[PDB]
Amino acid sequence: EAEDLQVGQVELGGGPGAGSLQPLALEGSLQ
Repeated sequence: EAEDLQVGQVELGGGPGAGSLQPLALEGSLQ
């Protein structure tokens, strides 16, 4: 699968349909 390819907490590389909200992403480059 490709969902193990990003899982939205390692690379994701998105925004809305990524790993949830930026602040709510516990990531985003540290906002």
